[PDB]
Amino acid sequence: EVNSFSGYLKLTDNVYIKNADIVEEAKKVKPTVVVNAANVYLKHGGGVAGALNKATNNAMQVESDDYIATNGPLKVGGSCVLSGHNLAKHCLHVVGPNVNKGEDIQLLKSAYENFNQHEVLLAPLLSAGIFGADPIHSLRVCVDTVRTNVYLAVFDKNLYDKLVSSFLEMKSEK
Ligand SMILES: Nc1ncnc2c1ncn2[C@@H]1O[C@H](COP(=O)(O)OP(=O)(O)OC[C@@H]2C[C@@H](O)CN2)[C@@H](O)[C@H]1O
Ligand code: NA
Repeated sequence: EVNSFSGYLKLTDNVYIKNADIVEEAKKVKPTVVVNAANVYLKHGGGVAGALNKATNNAMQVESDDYIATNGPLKVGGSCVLSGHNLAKHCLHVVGPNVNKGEDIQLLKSAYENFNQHEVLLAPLLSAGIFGADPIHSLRVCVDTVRTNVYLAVFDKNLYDKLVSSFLEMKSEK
C-alpha cells in the first residue's frame, strides 16, 4: 500500500534514482515521507517546493506559515517534519544551502544528514536547482551521507542521463 516504489535504478544499497516528477511519484506511491527542498522561511515559490504546495491546493503553505509564526525560521542545513497532506503521510522540509546567495556548500552534507532519521524517503536533489548547487555534487553528497533508503526523483531526462553517467565515473574513479 504505502511506499510502493517501482522503476528505480539502484545506485547503492540505499540510494535509488528515477526519471520522474516528484509529485507524480508521491501520488502513485503514497509514501511515508516525501522530501521538500525548502528555504529557511518555508516560502514555497517555484521548484519542487511550488510543485508540492500546488498539489496540496496551498495547504502546505498555510501550515508552513503557521509553523514559522510559532517557531521561527529553520537553519540552513536544518529540517522540520510537517504534514504530507494528500501526497504523503509526512513531509520532511529540508533546507539546502543557497549557493547563489553565497551560503556555504559544505552545509549540503548537513541537509542530507536529516534523511537519516527516516527509514524511507522520496526526495529531490537538494540545492541543485534554484539554489545553484551542481546536481552531480548534490548526488555525491546524497550518496556519501544517506544510510537510509532514499528514492530520488529527477524529472528532466537529460539531467538524469548526465547524473547516472557521472555516477559511474565516481564509482570507478575510486
Ligand atoms: N517537480 C519536480 N520533480 C522532480 N524533480 C524536480 C521537480 N522540480 C524541480 N526538480 C529538480 O529537483 C532539484 C532541486 O531543485 P529545487 O526544487 O529548485 O530546489 P533547491 O535548489 O534546493 O531550491 C529550493 C527553493 C526553496 C524555495 O525558494 C523554492 N525552491 C533540481 O534538479 C530540479 O531540477
Ligand atoms: Na513508483
